[PDB]
Amino acid sequence: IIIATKNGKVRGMQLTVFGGTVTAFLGIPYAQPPLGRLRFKKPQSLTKWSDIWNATKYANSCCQNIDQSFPGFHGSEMWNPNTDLSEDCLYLNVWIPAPKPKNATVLIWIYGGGFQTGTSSLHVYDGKFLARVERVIVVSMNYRVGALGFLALPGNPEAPGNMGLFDQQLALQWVQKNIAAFGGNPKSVTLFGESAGAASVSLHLLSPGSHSLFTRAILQSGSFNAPWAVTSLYEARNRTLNLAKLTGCSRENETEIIKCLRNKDPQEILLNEAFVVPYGTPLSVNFGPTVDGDFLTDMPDILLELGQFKKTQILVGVNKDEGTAFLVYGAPGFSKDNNSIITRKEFQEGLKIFFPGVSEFGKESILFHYTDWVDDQRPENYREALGDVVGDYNFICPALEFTKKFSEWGNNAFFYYFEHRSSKLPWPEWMGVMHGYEIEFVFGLPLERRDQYTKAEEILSRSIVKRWANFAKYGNPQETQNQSTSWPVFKSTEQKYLTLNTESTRIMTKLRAQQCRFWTSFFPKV
Ligand SMILES: *[C@@H]1O[C@H](CO[C@@H]2O[C@@H](C)[C@@H](O)[C@@H](O)[C@@H]2O)[C@@H](O[C@@H]2O[C@H](CO)[C@@H](O)[C@H](O)[C@H]2NC(C)=O)[C@H](O)[C@H]1NC(C)=O
Ligand SMILES: *[C@@H]1O[C@H](CO[C@@H]2O[C@@H](C)[C@@H](O)[C@@H](O)[C@@H]2O)[C@@H](O[C@@H]2O[C@H](CO)[C@@H](O)[C@H](O)[C@H]2NC(C)=O)[C@H](O)[C@H]1NC(C)=O
Ligand SMILES: *[C@@H]1O[C@H](CO[C@@H]2O[C@@H](C)[C@@H](O)[C@@H](O)[C@@H]2O)[C@@H](O[C@@H]2O[C@H](CO)[C@@H](O)[C@H](O)[C@H]2NC(C)=O)[C@H](O)[C@H]1NC(C)=O
Ligand SMILES: C#CCN1CC[C@@H](CN(CCOC)C(=O)c2ccc3ccccc3c2)C1
Ligand SMILES: *[C@@H]1O[C@H](CO[C@@H]2O[C@@H](C)[C@@H](O)[C@@H](O)[C@@H]2O)[C@@H](O)[C@H](O)[C@H]1NC(C)=O
Ligand SMILES: *[C@@H]1O[C@H](CO)[C@@H](O)[C@H](O)[C@H]1NC(C)=O
Ligand SMILES: *[C@@H]1O[C@H](CO)[C@@H](O)[C@H](O)[C@H]1NC(C)=O
Ligand SMILES: [Cl-]
Repeated sequence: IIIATKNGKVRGMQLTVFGGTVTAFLGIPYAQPPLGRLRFKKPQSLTKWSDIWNATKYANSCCQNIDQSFPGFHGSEMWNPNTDLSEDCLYLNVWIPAPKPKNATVLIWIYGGGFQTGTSSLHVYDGKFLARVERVIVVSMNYRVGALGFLALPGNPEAPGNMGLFDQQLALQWVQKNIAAFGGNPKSVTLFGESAGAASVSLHLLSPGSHSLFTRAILQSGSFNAPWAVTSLYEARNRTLNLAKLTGCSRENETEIIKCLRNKDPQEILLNEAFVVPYGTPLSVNFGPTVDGDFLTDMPDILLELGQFKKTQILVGVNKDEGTAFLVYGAPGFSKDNNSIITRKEFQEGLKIFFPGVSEFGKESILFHYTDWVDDQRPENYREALGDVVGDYNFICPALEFTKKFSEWGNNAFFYYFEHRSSKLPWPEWMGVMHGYEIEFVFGLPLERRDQYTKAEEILSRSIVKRWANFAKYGNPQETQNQSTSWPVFKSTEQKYLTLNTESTRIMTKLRAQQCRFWTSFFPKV
């Protein structure tokens, strides 16, 4: 099966899915390899080819440091790249239903990874089930991460910042110019992403250069107003200079610094990335989105507050235990191999790990609002409090605040609270419904009966897949046929949200109200 794209023909491959067929084009290039003098620059247009490009395997993932904290453990290594790392990584993937659709809605996945890691080839991002089950086209792309994607000298085109966001954007541009050749409808494109991918999706809502490249947006556990999502001008400068010094590229002409960094092997850049910050945390984003004056014209909190974003529908949600995954990457007393009962003193120590630059008073204020218990004799009180601190501050409260502020400008928004813990979750039970572990349900992995998911999980994934496809196609994430709970729009007044679980799917109001008032109204002052 051959498709003629604007830059040349590509050959895909047939996939057997659920007694049917999906056509996969894995690894289509969408930009000139950003090598040599193109390292740190915006992605350049692709020179046409006349051959038949073989898009029959995932391409290189972008250079990145690997999570080595739990070698051999599926819970962590399932997020590590599964193809060769290379600077030659600007490729995308296309899953089209078979028989070829005539005008299918397109879903474009943007992976997360703290803007430092990630790849579109992960097993949990496999789009073949969505193409099979919902007859949508699924697209995903690799975009540059870390310093190679987000090194910033604002205004300098040799390293302007936000290159990995421009990679994503050039990929959306490719879909606009090419997806009709695949049976896709360029006028019906939904972006969806998780974590940094969701923060990226929300930044495309703000970026005028992306306005015309998609229709709607889904944001899973992330948004640009999360405290880790946007690097300020002061930090980005200090971090660029610190990388220069660590590598021996300190110059006075900033363009000469970039030339010097261009001769460094990718590995040398990657090993010094960790140390450009004096006090890191498990949530550090050393090199991420910045206000560059190109992709992002102003501080995005101002743009959100003042209604300067694409007017469209959004689907936003978070997981019940967003915070716990980060606790075993540094908080004292925590371990994935025991139940991590921690003491008051260990809790206080954990706050220093997660809020290193925060004053004594600020850390006391966190402790005060999170450690007023009903039964102060529950041994896991402090363990659960620290997970909630990290999850509320980094994910849940920013997602709610984004959704309130976005919906105040007239658009339908839908908010979900995902609270099913996967029966196949390799992490221990105390970590709960972890960050990232809704993704496999969104992509329909539990629809594969040959896997070890329960029947309740197949049904839950089936409903979520239908709701996501209905949102993409029609702007309304309902399941209209199986007597499902109707999903009400989220309004800034009543703030209704839908819970997603195997048992009872419920309409609730004002998620984490007391906690988010602390983080959203108080904590920014300290
Ligand atoms: C494919 O369908 C589009 C319409 O898509 C719908 O409308 C969009 C605005 C958006 O809401 C999507 O989610 C919907 O699915 C057809 O678009 C028409 O195209 C012609 C020619 O370009 C144009 O004159 C009309 O104005 C378009 N109608 C619109 C914009 O509403 C398009 O023709 C279909 N293409 C194929 C090949 O089937
Ligand atoms: C801005 O950067 C300076 C320099 O960072 C140091 O050098 C880098 C190459 C890298 O190795 C970092 O880990 C180093 O810390 C920071 O100043 C340092 O701050 C720490 C702790 O605050 C202190 O112990 C060091 O002695 C400082 N070194 C110097 C030369 O001042 C500074 O903190 C950074 N600013 C911010 C806001 O983070
Ligand atoms: C849970 O485990 C942590 C981490 O300890 C490591 O992993 C364990 C599963 C086990 O294999 C240990 O050998 C490892 O050290 C425990 O925290 C440690 O506690 C010891 C007590 O001797 C202390 O000296 C260390 O500093 C701690 N390690 C840290 C803070 O990283 C914790 O006590 C265990 N909790 C429970 C309830 O079993
Ligand atoms: C460092 C570190 C360890 N973490 C702990 C948990 C785990 C989170 N995963 C894995 C992918 O699950 C979606 C990330 O990729 C990741 C890494 C850093 C982030 C920084 C800010 C916001 C989100 C982040 C997400 C990796
Ligand atoms: C690109 O692929 C071409 C065809 O691939 C081969 O033939 C098809 C029908 C399948 O059987 C497939 O698995 C086979 O590999 C090759 O002829 C051609 O050389 C390839 N181009 C390369 C490798 O640069
Ligand atoms: C820095 O170097 C560049 C490239 O060689 C040059 O164009 C630019 O003018 C230089 N700037 C200064 C201040 O010397
Ligand atoms: C609705 O229920 C039937 C079983 O009665 C099932 O086959 C079908 O796929 C369900 N659809 C969705 C979208 O959940
Ligand atoms: Cl308060």
